[PDB]
Amino acid sequence: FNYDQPYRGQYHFSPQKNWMNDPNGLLYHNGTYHLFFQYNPGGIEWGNISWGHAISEDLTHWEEKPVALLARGFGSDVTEMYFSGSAVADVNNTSGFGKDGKTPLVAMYTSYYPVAQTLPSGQTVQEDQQSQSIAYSLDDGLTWTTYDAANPVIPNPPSPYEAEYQNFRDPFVFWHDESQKWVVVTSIAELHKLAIYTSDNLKDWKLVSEFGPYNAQGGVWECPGLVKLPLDSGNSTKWVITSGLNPGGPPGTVGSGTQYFVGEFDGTTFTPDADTVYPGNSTANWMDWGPDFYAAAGYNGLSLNDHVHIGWMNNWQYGANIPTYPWRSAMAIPRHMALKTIGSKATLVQQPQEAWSSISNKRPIYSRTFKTLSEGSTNTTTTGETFKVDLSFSAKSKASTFAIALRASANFTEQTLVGYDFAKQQIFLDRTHSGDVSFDETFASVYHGPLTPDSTGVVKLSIFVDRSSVEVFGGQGETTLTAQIFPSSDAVHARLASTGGTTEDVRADIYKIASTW
Ligand SMILES: *[C@@H]1O[C@H](CO)[C@@H](O[C@@H]2O[C@H](CO)[C@@H](O[C@@H]3O[C@H](CO[C@H]4O[C@H](CO)[C@@H](O)[C@H](O[C@H]5O[C@H](CO)[C@@H](O)[C@H](O)[C@@H]5O)[C@@H]4O)[C@@H](O)[C@H](O)[C@@H]3O)[C@H](O)[C@H]2NC(C)=O)[C@H](O)[C@H]1NC(C)=O
Ligand SMILES: *[C@@H]1O[C@H](CO)[C@@H](O[C@@H]2O[C@H](CO)[C@@H](O)[C@H](O)[C@H]2NC(C)=O)[C@H](O)[C@H]1NC(C)=O
Ligand SMILES: *[C@@H]1O[C@H](CO)[C@@H](O)[C@H](O)[C@H]1NC(C)=O
Ligand SMILES: *[C@@H]1O[C@H](CO)[C@@H](O)[C@H](O)[C@H]1NC(C)=O
Ligand SMILES: *[C@@H]1O[C@H](CO)[C@@H](O)[C@H](O)[C@H]1NC(C)=O
Repeated sequence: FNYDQPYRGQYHFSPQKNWMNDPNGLLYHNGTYHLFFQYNPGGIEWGNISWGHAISEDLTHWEEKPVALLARGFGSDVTEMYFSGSAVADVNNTSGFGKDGKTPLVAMYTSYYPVAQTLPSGQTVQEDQQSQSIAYSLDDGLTWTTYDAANPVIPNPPSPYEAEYQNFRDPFVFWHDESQKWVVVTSIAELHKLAIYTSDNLKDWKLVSEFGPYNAQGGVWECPGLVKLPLDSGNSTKWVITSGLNPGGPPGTVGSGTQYFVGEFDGTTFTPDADTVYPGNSTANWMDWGPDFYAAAGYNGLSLNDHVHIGWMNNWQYGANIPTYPWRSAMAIPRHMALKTIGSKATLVQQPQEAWSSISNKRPIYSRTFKTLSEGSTNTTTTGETFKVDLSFSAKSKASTFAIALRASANFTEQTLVGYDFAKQQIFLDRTHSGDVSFDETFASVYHGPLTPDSTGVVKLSIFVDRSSVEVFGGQGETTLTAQIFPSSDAVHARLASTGGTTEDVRADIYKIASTW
């Protein structure tokens, strides 16, 4: 397939054609990273929701595969859609789906039923019901069989939330080694609370606890996850819940976004640390301070120091309207997950997880150092559309702001600015003049996230630009900002900008990135 379209991320996953949303079924198994995703096999907007499927060996070079779970009744009246969920390798055959020595992969997902019906299990479902169901694969995730005999395995929200039958979704299931049980986290979306169940067999589930609401509550809760992450460089660990909400994303944004909670998990209950939850319903721990990072899900099948989340690089506010063709939506750079103690508190730090040496050389295409970068702009350099920029500079700078102008037209009237506000100690990403901003009133905006300098007073930014995206990793990765952009074909220039004064101890390096397709 030819992936050379305007706006087509060359190192971000997108389907060849049609609509994609949430990542699903993230599983590393037998040297393969599976990427399933909410997918419309019949169109460029949301609908006919199925699990699409791609694979890679390195989170970088994706190969799209046949649809894994195809909306039941696709091509006519749809009777069941395959909403979001997760996947595991049932290596001990606890589910009994194994056959001829081959052990099964098992997906757990929300069945969405557009019509009232009686299912092959004998269960009866209401119009627009959401329930949790399972499927299995005996060919390493290539084809799938739905558990028609018993689905759904969790028909109803727990008492007293039976009225929430239409909003009960996004099961994240995993093996909990310590309690020797399967654990699943689901979202009672409208009530901003998660319900946790355990099982010995992936089929029979027992309600064990509920979590929330805490912190951000300005939208429905979706895509819960729970994982144990290393803290700093010793032996200590913490458990982390990631969950999205739509709308009510990070400050300065309108629409969806991803928050997190740091705490402990005993196999049944997640206890948030006292300092991870804040009075009220607004203040939160943001996984990403930008507008385009949602439905972030974690990989099953990875060890303590190797955890990876994948997020959807779009926003529900305007996601239907981005000017992409023949596909719509991409996933963000996969995110390595860990904790570091920053300012006396356990803080999520992400690292851009792709096989960068396979597509990007360590010889920079552009390299400069300035003991004192003059006020104003440097001369133009050409970057093309796909590149990484590393910047470092002194927090002691005299300037108001230091920034790079990215994906800019020759005269820089079109450009995306990524920079640092010295007084406020904030990264900013200004996409107000980034290109096509015509499709939503809230798109042409400036975004901000907190970033303190390191111990030596050095501020570091690592910036990834692809055909329709900028991702900023600040510091050690404690602050990320993810934003789509839609620049014109000539928008391949860059320069540095020191506003209000000079910038001290500047290092800028730009590295070309090649296509993964
Ligand atoms: C969910 O997916 C379905 C696909 O299964 C999407 O529906 C399709 O939408 C596209 C537009 O993107 C339509 O494409 C048009 O097709 C025109 C010709 O249509 C006739 O010929 C088709 C091939 O034989 C045939 O399938 C189609 O039948 C459909 O419409 C009939 C009404 O006339 C109806 O009686 C049938 O039941 C059936 O629904 C027609 O006879 C062509 O002239 C256009 O150029 C254009 O390509 C498809 O026809 C749609 N396919 C179907 C099966 O309906 C749907 O949009 C998706 N939903 C969402 C929300 O995205
Ligand atoms: C599959 O079965 C194996 C063996 O019964 C389980 O591995 C055990 O895990 C416990 C706790 O982590 C260890 O103390 C044991 O040493 C392990 N057993 C052996 C012999 O290796 C495993 O937890 C089961 N589940 C999955 C999904 O792998
Ligand atoms: C958040 O709190 C405000 C009061 O500060 C209240 O008006 C609003 O209803 C709350 N939001 C939710 C979802 O409870
Ligand atoms: C930028 O560099 C070009 C090519 O080296 C040069 O012609 C120009 O004078 C430089 N500065 C200006 C004025 O933009
Ligand atoms: C900048 O260049 C573009 C053409 O690429 C043009 O449309 C625009 O008017 C120019 N802006 C100014 C103020 O020169």
